[PDB]
This record gives sequence, C-alpha cells and structure tokens, in this order.
Amino acid sequence: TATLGINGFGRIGRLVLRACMERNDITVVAINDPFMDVEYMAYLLKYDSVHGNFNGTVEVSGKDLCINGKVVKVFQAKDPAEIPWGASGAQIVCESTGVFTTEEKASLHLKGGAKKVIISAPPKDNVPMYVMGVNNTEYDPSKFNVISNASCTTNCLAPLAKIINDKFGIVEGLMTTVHSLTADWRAGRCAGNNIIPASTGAAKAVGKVIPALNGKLTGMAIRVPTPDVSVVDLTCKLAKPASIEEIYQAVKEASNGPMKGIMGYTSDDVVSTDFIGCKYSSIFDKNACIALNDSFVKLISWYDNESGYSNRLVDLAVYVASRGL
Amino acid sequence: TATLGINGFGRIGRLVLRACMERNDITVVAINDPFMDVEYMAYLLKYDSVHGNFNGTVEVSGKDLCINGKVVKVFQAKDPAEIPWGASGAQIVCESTGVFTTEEKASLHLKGGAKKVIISAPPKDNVPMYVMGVNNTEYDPSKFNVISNASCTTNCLAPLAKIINDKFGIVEGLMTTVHSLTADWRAGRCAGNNIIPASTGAAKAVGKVIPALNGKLTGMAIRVPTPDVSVVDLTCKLAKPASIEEIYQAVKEASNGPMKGIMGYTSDDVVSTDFIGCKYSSIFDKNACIALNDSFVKLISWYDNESGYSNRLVDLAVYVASRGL
Amino acid sequence: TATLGINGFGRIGRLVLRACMERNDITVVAINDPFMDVEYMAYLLKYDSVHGNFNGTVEVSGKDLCINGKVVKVFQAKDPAEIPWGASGAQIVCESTGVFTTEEKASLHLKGGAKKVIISAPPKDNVPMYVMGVNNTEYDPSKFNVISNASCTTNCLAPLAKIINDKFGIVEGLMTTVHSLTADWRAGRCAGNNIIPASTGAAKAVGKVIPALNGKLTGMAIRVPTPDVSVVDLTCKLAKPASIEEIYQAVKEASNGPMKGIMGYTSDDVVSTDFIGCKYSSIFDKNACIALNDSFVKLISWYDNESGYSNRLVDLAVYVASRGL
Amino acid sequence: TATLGINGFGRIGRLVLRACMERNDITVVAINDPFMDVEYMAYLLKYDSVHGNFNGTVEVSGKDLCINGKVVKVFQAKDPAEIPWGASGAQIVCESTGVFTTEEKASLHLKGGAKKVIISAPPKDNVPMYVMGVNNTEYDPSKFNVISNASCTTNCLAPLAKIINDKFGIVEGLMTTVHSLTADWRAGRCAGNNIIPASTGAAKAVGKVIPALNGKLTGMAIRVPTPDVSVVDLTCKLAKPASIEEIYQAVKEASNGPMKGIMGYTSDDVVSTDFIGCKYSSIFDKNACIALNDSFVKLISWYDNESGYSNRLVDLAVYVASRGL
Repeated sequence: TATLGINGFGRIGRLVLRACMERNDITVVAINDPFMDVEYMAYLLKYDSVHGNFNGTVEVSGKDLCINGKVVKVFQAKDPAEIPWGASGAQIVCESTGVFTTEEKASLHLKGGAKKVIISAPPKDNVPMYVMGVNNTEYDPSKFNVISNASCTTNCLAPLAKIINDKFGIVEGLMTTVHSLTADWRAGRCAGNNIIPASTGAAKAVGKVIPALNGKLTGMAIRVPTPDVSVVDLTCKLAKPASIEEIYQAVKEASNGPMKGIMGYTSDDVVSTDFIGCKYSSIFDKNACIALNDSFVKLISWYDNESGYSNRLVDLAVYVASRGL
Repeated sequence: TATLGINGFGRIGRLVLRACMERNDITVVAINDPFMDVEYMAYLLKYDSVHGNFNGTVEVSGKDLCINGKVVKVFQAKDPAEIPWGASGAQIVCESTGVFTTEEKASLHLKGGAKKVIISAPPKDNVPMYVMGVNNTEYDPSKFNVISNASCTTNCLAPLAKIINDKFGIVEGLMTTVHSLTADWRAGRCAGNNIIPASTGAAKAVGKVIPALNGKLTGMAIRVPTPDVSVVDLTCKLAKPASIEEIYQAVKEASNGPMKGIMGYTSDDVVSTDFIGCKYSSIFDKNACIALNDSFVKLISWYDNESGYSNRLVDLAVYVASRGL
Repeated sequence: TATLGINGFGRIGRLVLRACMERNDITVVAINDPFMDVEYMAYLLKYDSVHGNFNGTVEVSGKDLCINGKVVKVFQAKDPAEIPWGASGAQIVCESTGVFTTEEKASLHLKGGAKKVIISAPPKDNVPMYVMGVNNTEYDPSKFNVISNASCTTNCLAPLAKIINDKFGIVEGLMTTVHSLTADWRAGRCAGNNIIPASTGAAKAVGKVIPALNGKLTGMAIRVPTPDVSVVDLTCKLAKPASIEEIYQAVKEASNGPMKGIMGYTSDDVVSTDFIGCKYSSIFDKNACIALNDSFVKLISWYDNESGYSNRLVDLAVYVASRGL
Repeated sequence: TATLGINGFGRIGRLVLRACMERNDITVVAINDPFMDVEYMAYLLKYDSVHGNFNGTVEVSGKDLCINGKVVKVFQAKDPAEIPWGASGAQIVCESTGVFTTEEKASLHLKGGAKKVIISAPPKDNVPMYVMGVNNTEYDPSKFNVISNASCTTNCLAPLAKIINDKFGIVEGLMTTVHSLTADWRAGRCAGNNIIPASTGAAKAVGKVIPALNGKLTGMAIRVPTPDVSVVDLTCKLAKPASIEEIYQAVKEASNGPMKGIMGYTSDDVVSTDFIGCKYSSIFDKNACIALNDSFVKLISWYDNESGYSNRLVDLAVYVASRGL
C-alpha cells in the first residue's frame, strides 16, 4: 500500500489528504510546512468554505495530527532535504508549495528518504508532465523519480482534446477557460467584482502531454468571482467533419471506456455549483456546445479545479506505486 | 430639438433618460409605465447600485415628475395606442418594456401620436435593426416608422466584426460573451454564485446588420455574478493573414475615424470595473487578444452592457430626428 | 409513520422534502404546485446551488415523481380545496407557498382530506405559532388543525432567548440579524452588491412564543449577499449579572438537555459556510459574544436559515402526528 | 498650502492622493513604496474597481510621476529613515503602509526631512489619535510630530457618540459594525463567500477620543462580501429619554453646523452602494434606526470606509499645517 507525504499544506495539499483519507489504497503518513502550526493545520483541515466540514475527526497529538485516529507526522523544515520522509515511512511526496517546480529542487525530497516526487503544478524545466487517462502509462519508473501532474486546466483540456484529436483530428484550436477564484497587473485587481483576463499555459502544456497537438493549440483565461468550479471553452477546427452528437458519442465512449472516472459528460441544464466536489477531470456539457458547421465547433467542459486535480494527483501516486518504487 | 417618450421605466429606460439629461440635442418629455408608481420611479432614478446617484434633481409633481426643473409627463396606460405621446409633444418613443417587440405591437405607439418608435431590443419579426457606426445610415425614413437598436451584445460584436471583416475578411467565427447579471432552467438558477451557460442571438443578428457575415458567425453566452460590464470573446479565421498588432491598428483607425465614439481600444491591463459608465459600444483589449497563427485569432472586446447600449439608443433617436419625421 | 403533503415546491418545500427523505418516521406522498411542470420539479429537486445534488434518485413517472423508488403524487390545483390530499394518503400538509398564511385559506387543505396544516411562515392572523424546543408541547390537537412553524429568524432567537431569560432574565433586548439572501424599496435593490437594511417581526414573535418576553424585545435585519446561513446579534440587559462563560455553560446545558438538536454551541473560529447544512435552530458562537459588563452583553448565534427551519418543520410534523391527527 | 508625502501606496494611500488632487489647500509632492515601479503606481492610480478612473491625467516622467501637470517624486525605500522627503519638499507624511504604526518606527520619516507624520491607522503604542470634528483641536504641535487619524470605524462611531452623549448622555453602549471587504484564523477564510465575525478596537478607542465615554462602550465587527461601504449598529442606553425623531434632530443640528462635512443624515430608503464616494465620516440612517423604548435604542450609521477616512486624513493634514509646522 502506497504512503504519501505532503509538502505544502495549502488548498491542494489539504484536498489531497482529504481525498486519501477516503481511499484504501493510499495513506498519508506525514505533512510538512514551515509556515503552519499544528493547531492551524488542524483548523484548516476541519473547516473549508467550499468543501464543507472534514468528513471525520481531526485532533492535535503532541506535535502531530491524529486524523480519524491515524497519526500523521508534522514537520516544518524549510529545506526539502531535511524533511524526515524516510523515517516517516512516506514513499511518495506531494510537492505542493509551488516553490520547488524543477527536478533540481524537487529531487531534494529524495535526499529525505522519499522514493518519488510529484509536483502539483507544471514544472519550470523539463520534468515530465503526466495527465491520468491521457499519457500516464508513458511513465517509466526506471527513468523518472520526479514527475509533474500538470495543472487543473491542463487536466480538463487534455482528455477532451485527446478524444477529439483521436477521432476527428484537431487542425487548430483556441481555448478560453473561465476560472473561479481558487483556480501580472490585472491579477492584483479586486477579484470579488471583476472579470479578469489572465494567462494560462494549459493549451501549450497539452501540446507536451499530447505531442501531436504541439503548436496546434493556445489559449487564455478569464477569472470570475465564483469560489470554485471552472469551465473550458474550446473552439477548434476539425480535420474530419463531425456533429455535436458524434462528438458527444465519442466522449461518452471514452468516458465509459479507457477514461473511466476521468472524462465525464452531461446533457442536463447544469450550472457551476452542480460540480462542486465532482472528481472528474473534465465534464462535457452537451447542450452548452455549439457548432457553426461540421468542422468548426465550440466545446464546453466543466471541472472542479480543486477536486478533480487533487484526486488525479492521488490517482497518479497510486499508479506510480503500482509501477514499483 | 428631438423629444423622447419612454415606455417601460426599467434599467434601460432609466439609463436612456439619464443619458438624455446630459445632452442638449434631445429631451425626454413623457414616460409611460402602468406598473410603477411615480414615487417609486423617482426613487429608482435617484439611486442606482451601478451608476450612482442621479446627477441633478428628481421630484414628483402631482402624478408627473419634475426632473431638474423640467416637467416630464407620466402615464400608466397598458395599451400603447392609448398613451398620449402626441399631446405630450413626444416625437420618438423608446419602447423598452420588452413586451412589444414586433412591428404590429410597437406601431400602436403611432396611434398615440408618436412619429417614430425604437424598440430597445431585437425584434421578434422583421423590424429592421440598426447599429450606430455600422449600418444606421441604411435607415429610410419614408419606409420605416418602427426600428430596432438591436442588443447590447450585437452593438459590441457588430462594429468589431465589421472592422475585421473589412480589412482581413472573416471566413468563419465563433463567439462567447461573458455576461454580467444586468446583460430556461439554467437562467433560473442562483445568479450570485454560479457560472451559467446561456444563449444569445447576437452572432446571427450580426449576420443581418452585416449581410456579408450571414452564416459565418454563431455563438453563446456565459453568465457570471458581476453587476455590470461584459466581454465579447471572438475566435475567428481570417481570409488574409494578420498579426494582433495589425488588427489593433485597424481598430484604432476606425476608432479615430468613421467609428469615433462607437469603437474604442486599449493596451492597458484593464478589468471589468474599469468600463463601468463607458459609453463606447465595443472596446478592443489588445493585451487580452491572442493568436495561434496569422490566420486564427481570438479577439477580446469589452462593453458596458448598460451604458453603451443606452447611449447608442439616444444616438439613434437623435439620428432618426435628423433624417426627418 | 406520518405522511406529508407539500403545497408550493419552492426553496422551503424542496428542502422539507429532502429532509423527509432522510427520515423513516415521515413520508412525503404528494406535492402541489400549479406553476411547475413535473419535469421542472424533478430538476429543481435534483440540483441545488447551496445544498448540492439530491442524495438519491429522482425520475418522472407519468405525471408524478418517483423519488428513491417511492411514488410522490404531483398536482397543479390553484385552489387548496381541489388538492386530493386525502386520496393521496397525505395526513399533514406543509403549506409553503407563502400565500395562504391564514386559517381561513390554509384550512382549505382540510377540505381536500388533509387532517393537519403547517404554515411554513408566521401567520397574518391569530393562527398559533410553535417553536420546537420552546413551546411546541403547548399544541392542542383538539383546538387547532392549522398551526405555524413561525420563521427561521424566530426559530433562532426563541431558544436562545428562553435560556437567557430563564437563567438570568432578560430586562430588555435589541436584535439585529444579518440575513443571507435566502432568508419595500430597499428590498428590491441589487442583492449581491448591497448591505440592505430590512424588517423582521422575529422579536415580537418571540414575545408570543414566550409570553414573559412580550414587549421586552424588538429587532431589525440587515441583508447581505451571501447565499445561505444567517446570524442573530442579540444585545440585552440581564436581570442577574453573568459572564460570557456562564452564559455559554447555560446554553451548553440546554443544548445537551431539553433542547437537544435545537440549541447548539461552539467555541471554534467558525465562519458562515461552516454551517451550511447544519440542522440546529440556533448555534451560540462563544468567541463572537462580547460584554461591556456583567449585565450588558451581545450574543451571537448562527443559523442555516434553510436547513434549520426546514428540519424544524419536519420535526413539528412528526410531533403533531404523535399527538393524534 | 501644505505639502504631503505618502508612504505605502495602497488603497488608502491612493485615495488620499486622489483627495489631495481635488483640493487647493494641500499638495502631494512625493510617494514611496518599496514594492511598486513608477509604471505600476501610475496604473494603480488611473484605475480603481471601486472609485472609477482617476479624475485627471497620469503620466510617467522619468523615475517620477506627472499628475495633472504636477510633478510627484517617486521613491522605493523599505526603510522610512531612508526616504528623502526633505529634498522633495514633503512637510507632512501620510504613513499608510500599515507596518510602521508606532512613534519609534513612524518617526523615522522625520530623518528624511519630514516635519509631521500622520499614521493612517490606530497606533500600537501611545501615539495620539485624532478624529476630525471630535478632538483634533487637542493636537499640540510642540508635543507631537507623529500622530494617528484613528480608524475608519472609529471615525464613524466617535462623531455619532459625541452628539448622542452631549445631548442625551450614553450610559452604556454595544456596537456591531458590518464591514465591507475593504474595511485571527477567521480572518483568513474566503472573504467573498463568508460572513466573518471579527474584532475592532473602535469602541474602546472612542473612550480615549472622548474620555467621558471611557469604559462605557465596546464592540465587534462582522465582515461581509461587499466591495465598499460599511455600517455602524450602535445599541445604547440613554441617560435622558429620547425618541428616534429627537435623536435625528440633534444629529441634524450637529451636521448642519459644528460638524458640517463630518456628520451627515438621511431619511431615504438607501442601501450600501448609495454611499460609495461619500466623504462624510458618519451618516445617520433615520428609517433604519429602531427603539424598544425612549431610553434603549439601536442607531444605524453608514460610512464609506475608504472615502470618508481618506478625506478626514487630508483634513487632518491641512489642520496640522494650520497649527504651524
């Protein structure tokens, strides 16, 4: 059974733990964050404005945490190499501080006894990025000790882009993602009452996760005042004509097939809040989609930027473990 | 000087009046709304959560209103044919109830003495739509007594699409407009905390205002919880190659020339709120635009869905009067 | 098991139904609402922007609904006397349209075969009000067939006031309740952008539920843009001096005793969202309470204005049934 | 004409500059912020999500700014002791970084050539606090070089409390101020989605600004998701009986005479947004006030926590200058 260590007890780190506590194939054994006291960590785990109260009990034991009775070690080393991951028994480390997004820095965890490291964000260098259901099987334990689970936006676009490209072929595509606040001068403006244009490298990252799409996609983001749940607006030109119904069918096939639990779909009159807590990486909104003609369409896909991503990072760890440490 | 009568004292109707009070070439002489008491009309004109306090003085005079010293006649006739527009000295009627959107219904104002009617929305029938700066000069006074000022979304897309189509040619385009709340099962969901997919006929409406674009554009909308100001996200393929810089220069030219006051532009890192009160119909956001290549681009254009549209209606009323009643 | 009939399938009626589905001592057998098709009712029950997806299954069956394998009859009669409550086997009717708040109108449900009626709001007439945990045992089945569950605000203030008045005696009190949007010219102003002063008859209602406090309290409300969960701010002069600690202990005793499931308490650094879904009628916030001295204090108590109230109405229905229908 | 220097170009600092630019009795000469380039400063000054575009022109001239044809030296020292105020000619400094709130830290601005310093926040040490219209004349230029302009909340409560105490006498009072987001573990929770209990020392601070009220007032705050404008809810016991109408008259008298421009009043059905941009320190809402009896009342007063406070700081600067530098 895989054991996890979390560095950076932020939104992501906290959600990863919550996702583990609900699973029987992965256990969180230790957490590290030099900027959080044990009591504060407990408080932050027990209450959340988006995901509700923690499903279980959280208490402080000495210097550590006792979650649902299980003990979770709590460290505060500003240097990855000094985090007793090994003594803690943590085999895989979830690097979610957003400060060690390079093999160089992230690999320091191995010096702490860790066998593998997953950066919860795209890397600054060439660390391989993996998107569950899209290219995770390309991972080779005998070649990589530090990998990346890309970003929340990339995890929404990649699976949809892959299904579409595989079936009809994407000649070119432009994406706009409408981001909730949990998903540059503009960025500093009041988030509560503004629609804010922003940058996202998701479209390009998809080009890396899916080589065939390199140079064929690019996009931007638009931040809106909602707390959680985002949407991908992908308008692309198809190499082979196709209707929304056929696109819908191809997505349904993948969703019920090779991408079970990763790609989802709906034909209901849903809105943002209906996906809070949804574990899917990408949910196709059939009725929201529109097409000018059989080769120029606009696809809409939902994603709980927090839940989907966090659960994918856990799926990735579990998968890594399954490949042998 | 042109005189105006307003039917329906809602958000648009009130803003049209506030726009007129600023101008010396048109005056509001009568308002008709069978569902609002004058005291309440006074209240709604004096205070606004988006546009601030009314600039001036508003007082009830008997059953009428006294605005900045001028007597504005108030009526409550449910039948447009029975509104005394003629006796009141109102030449042009701003039909903004949203209930009389066909030539048959709107023309009833003419029986009340009005000489011309402008529907503050797209027609359900074939009433001609005019967009200032785009096709308003096609208006023929000897042929139409009832016209339409289209919609806020069309007034944003039309001028931008015209420019792009005139200089580079639009092969095909797909639009997404992020709508503020002042701009169906989904529509009824909580607006305050949801991103809500929605429909708009603006892309097709542009296909009539600009016949050349007929069949080459389509789109949808996405509603978010901001009080005012929306954005048009146009992704299109050009017939001739063009860089963002050249597209910017084209808009800049039109903006400083044939579309002054209508098409605008910026290269600053603006956000939603920066356009509150802006009178332009469409503002190109240079830095927000992105290009995949020289023939496939995504253009971003802001518009205060309330202020721009309301000022265009006044401009159209003034233009109508200049052509002879 | 008592059976419930629901008139008016709005926010309250829907949550009352979702609460019943969580219990075995009460069953919903029918719903009446002339302004909703069966399809729409299903959608509204399945999806919700505050309480999440319906915990279970919902399908349309002919003209009725099948909820978790159970048949719930659907009617659309505008006259309460025309609703076949009796024929549907519904014993108690939850009157939640907000339009039949008098015995005269509410009793019309009895003509349909219903035995008891509970108005989900304070009555416009002398219909008796009952607050679970405060005065519900005063209910006399031989004297009333129509009763009221008061209001969400009253259900939060009554239990707290009773405890304080009994233990220390309330000399006089002034209340301010901060209302979420689910809880007059100002009332019609932009909700998600304003702090809006408003009215509430809670204080006076409490003087009727607890006679001894009649004329000793009065309050007002302040509406804010949060979706759900409200707060009661009670500032009062006590007959007998007391510290916040003593007041807390007092509330604690009641909460663990005679007011179990009704009065709650906490000493954690909670915020609004931590109470979404909480079923208590009132939750004392120890750390938010402050005192100028031992006989002049300000008490802060939370309440999910939707969940607490709806569950109290179900509790009252169960109770009423236990007393002889 | 006094000269002002601004340290910390945040919301307050900027609004303080915008206020100075509208007056002829004071001139902004320099700005310092170790975290902003001159370009970023110009941007933050020209655009604002709450107060609209800058009223005038903003241009970067070398390393400095040219605001409305006037030169404004720009610095970026992280230490007050190293800011060259003298050179620029800055006589009085507006210390608005929120970090140097002690005489020890704040007095360093003098080393730079600055004669007087006004902290835009309640001090941590014994630096004197002044509220224009209440106790600013107590200022002694021969004994203070570093003073405080109190807080936004204190500037709302003090004037009201002074009027009420002078006329009827306040025996005891408890305050709750509903704070907009621009006005502890809870503090860190998502602001745009929660009602958050908070602390404020405003009530106790009033006891120092008005010694007679020492020990007679205390209060708390409740933060809500509105962009700007807050409210003071003062529940107090009076020494002499008084009706809401009489209290209103006393406020009116103070407002039209001795406290003009500071204390204001209204009897309209106002809401939050109606006060955006209001320069008053406190606005009595007549129709929102309520009373249990002639000696126990709840007073409601509004305040633009940004505009009022900022203009008061500028008033205080001009006043400090009149007293001889």
